[PDB]
Amino acid sequence: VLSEGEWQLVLHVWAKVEADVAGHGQDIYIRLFKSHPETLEKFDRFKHLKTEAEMKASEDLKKQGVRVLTALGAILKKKGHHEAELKPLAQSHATKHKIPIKYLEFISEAIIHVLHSRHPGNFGADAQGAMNKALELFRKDIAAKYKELGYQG
Ligand code: HEM
Repeated sequence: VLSEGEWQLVLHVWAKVEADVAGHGQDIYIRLFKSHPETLEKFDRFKHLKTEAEMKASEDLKKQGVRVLTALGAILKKKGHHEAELKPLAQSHATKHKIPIKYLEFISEAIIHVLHSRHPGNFGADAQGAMNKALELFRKDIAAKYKELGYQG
């Protein structure tokens, strides 16, 4: 469980993401796909993209990263009281998309990397620790839901 102060460090960097969620989503996907190329294979609509240039030029990938980061932002704004938001996300990710916990760890690492590069004003050591705690909570709670749903993760 995160303290209020830790949540405020999470929300204060998220406020900067929200100046341009689409651009942050593009940087996070490009980071994820370059660092862990196997993750791109889970996206039927995007697995043909061959280069960072193609990923940046994809209007559909840009829209997807706005949907993904906005869903994450809604979770983080609940400050751990995210049961309702996790239910549909867990169900789709366990049963339709089949996204292992290790891949949620990879996207968490990409989110952290991008915030570290873009936002040193709001993403010093303490703020990064708070964001990691929040992402670790998310992944713990998703993994519990996965198990209830029948998926190993
Ligand atoms: C912070 C973690 C993540 C969040 C908040 C998130 C959120 C979302 C949301 C809101 C959608 C659309 C609704 C739905 O189908 O549930 C979606 C779709 C999808 N997500 Fe996730 N996602 C996350 C991580 C991942 C990761 C790591 C992968 C794969 C490695 C993944 C694969 C997919 C796929 C394949 C779809 C369908 C994409 C399409 O329509 O073309 N997601 N995600």
